[PDB]
Amino acid sequence: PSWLRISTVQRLVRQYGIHTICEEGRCPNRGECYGQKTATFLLLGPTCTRACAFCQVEKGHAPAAVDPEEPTKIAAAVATLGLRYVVLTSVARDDLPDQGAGQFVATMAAIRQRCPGTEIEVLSPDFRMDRGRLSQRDCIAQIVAAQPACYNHNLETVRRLQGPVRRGATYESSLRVLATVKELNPDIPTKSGLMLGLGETEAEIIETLKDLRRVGCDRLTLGQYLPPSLSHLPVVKYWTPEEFNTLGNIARELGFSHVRSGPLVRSSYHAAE
Ligand SMILES: CSC[C@H]1O[C@@H](n2cnc3c(N)ncnc32)[C@H](O)[C@@H]1O
Ligand code: SF4
Ligand code: SF4
Repeated sequence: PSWLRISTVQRLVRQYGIHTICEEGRCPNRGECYGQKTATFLLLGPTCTRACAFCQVEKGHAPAAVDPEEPTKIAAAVATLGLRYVVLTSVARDDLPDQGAGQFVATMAAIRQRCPGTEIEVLSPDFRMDRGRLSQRDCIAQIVAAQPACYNHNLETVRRLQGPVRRGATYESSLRVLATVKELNPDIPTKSGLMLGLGETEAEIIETLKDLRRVGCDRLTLGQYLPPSLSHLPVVKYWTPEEFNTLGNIARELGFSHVRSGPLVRSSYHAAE
């Protein structure tokens, strides 16, 4: 498809022994982003045990050990890069009693102590593997209590494609994450993104936007699914820039703000707005 086509961050992240979901998945947007003094740090990895077929994070049989210095190392990187807006995400940690929620909270505290004024957005997993543990709701509540600038949780695809696309997450559980944020503190903006091109139809995309608005999702991103080289999950369709633009407008008309819609968009792209 024709329309689909420096190292100072790269140096520091490599130097502090930390990880960005960014400089891992070779994100077409860095430098626009880097240029804007943002980046997305990946906590609790670098490997994930879940099986999402679209995701380029290295898979592993065992969870990586939790680094108690990861929060402070991220804060140091933020301070040294002079980042103004930071996104924190993580791999799913179904093995941990709090499913990793504490690591977000610690990292946010470390950043605020060292870099006052830097705004922090969270892209969380679903925390749904709750059985006999701290509840999904309380994992979310721990993070919401730290007052992120935005709480992002991606629905990724429409209802029909949840199984093959995100074997291990669900439509309802991910909707619930977004609903829960607004129940706990309606003043925290919420965000969700979808990847297009996996076989979903425009009718289904609209239904999914309506479902997001029903749980009060303030912000939307739409981008194109790009299959990882050895992924068994095929791309079905390349959505055109015009199609993304008309969907972007539809989203705005349904009440989303900070809408970002385009082939190379990801939920962290231009998050600072
Ligand atoms: C912003 S970094 C994480 C998000 O980027 C998006 N993303 C991950 N992998 C891909 C991919 N192969 N193609 C398009 N978007 C992706 C997914 O929505 C994910 O939650
Ligand atoms: S859980 Fe999040 S990090 Fe792990 S595979 Fe799925 S998308 Fe990647
Ligand atoms: S889009 Fe998100 S993930 Fe890609 S570069 Fe910008 S911050 Fe990193």
